[PDB]
Amino acid sequence: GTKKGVSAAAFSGVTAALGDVGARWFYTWAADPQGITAPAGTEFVPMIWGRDSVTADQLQRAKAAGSTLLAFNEPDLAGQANMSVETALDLWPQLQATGMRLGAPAVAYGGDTPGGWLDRFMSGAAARGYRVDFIPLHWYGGDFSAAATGQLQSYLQAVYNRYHRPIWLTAYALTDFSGSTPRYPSAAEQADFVSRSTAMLNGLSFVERYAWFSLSTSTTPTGLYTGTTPNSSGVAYRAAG
Ligand SMILES: OC[C@H]1O[C@@H](O[C@@H]2[C@@H](O)[C@H](O[C@@H]3[C@@H](O)[C@H](O[C@@H]4[C@@H](O)[C@H](O[C@@H]5[C@@H](O)[C@@H](O)O[C@H](CO)[C@H]5O)O[C@H](CO)[C@H]4O)O[C@H](CO)[C@H]3O)O[C@H](CO)[C@H]2O)[C@H](O)[C@@H](O)[C@@H]1O
Ligand SMILES: OC[C@H]1O[C@@H](O)[C@H](O)[C@@H](O)[C@@H]1O
Ligand SMILES: [Zn+2]
Repeated sequence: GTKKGVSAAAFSGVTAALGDVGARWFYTWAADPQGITAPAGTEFVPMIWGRDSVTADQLQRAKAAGSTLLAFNEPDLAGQANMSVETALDLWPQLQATGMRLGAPAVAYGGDTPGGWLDRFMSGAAARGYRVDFIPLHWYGGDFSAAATGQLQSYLQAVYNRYHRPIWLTAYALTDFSGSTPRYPSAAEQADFVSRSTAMLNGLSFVERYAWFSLSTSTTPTGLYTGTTPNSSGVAYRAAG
């Protein structure tokens, strides 16, 4: 029951949307809920987004707003946190000193690749005697068939096997980023994938939490809700255990 969550930004109705979709948890890519009121029984998870998020005020805000902390967002990408492994490791003791359950930085891709961003982070954390409690991952599928759920699962299993930490899926959907602009599935293809993916993730015992990207169509064409109205994907996510 506890696995299903979502990423969110504020809007009139965001609270009722979080409640109605059945999110057990959420995050906002920031250290606090960014003005959002959590529904009863929905846990806020803070994030230290990037290098310049590592301050006394952000770390205090994070420890006051929740119990679990997510570290930097896609440091492997020039358009996101855009950090070396050395920079992430050098900042790590400040996140560790909060005492909160701590998630690895969330890499865009290649989490299972030897010599990749995550492999070098995990290996330096182990050499320095650091704590990494769990690994959050991002996945966007470019094959829009019933085969997509098996492909996402191969990726989560590859990362779980290499590092032996509980997995969170903090951002996923069907999106093909290989072309000049993003390519999306049909509404019926996206709804079917929501249904098959959540059933797979619910039974996959080393996955602790997952978060569809994202709650609102004002954030992304893969959104579940327009204002407080769910689309067929929103309906399929609400029905997931
Ligand atoms: O120094 C590195 C860069 O720092 C910037 O300054 C920081 C500033 O950006 C940051 O603000 C937060 C936003 O970055 C954050 O943005 C969210 C995205 O990261 C997220 O990205 C997803 C991605 O995770 C993946 O899933 O793929 C998705 C599809 O492509 C992609 O969208 O998307 C969400 C939804 O749109 C974004 O909201 O949002 C936070 C909440 O609003 C912001 O707080 O804050 C830090 C300080 O805390 C700043 O340092 C500079 O501007 C850059 O120039 C630097 O290179
Ligand atoms: O642009 C390329 C895309 O790569 C994906 O795998 C990342 O998660 C996105 O943040 C990014 O937009
Ligand atoms: Zn250093």
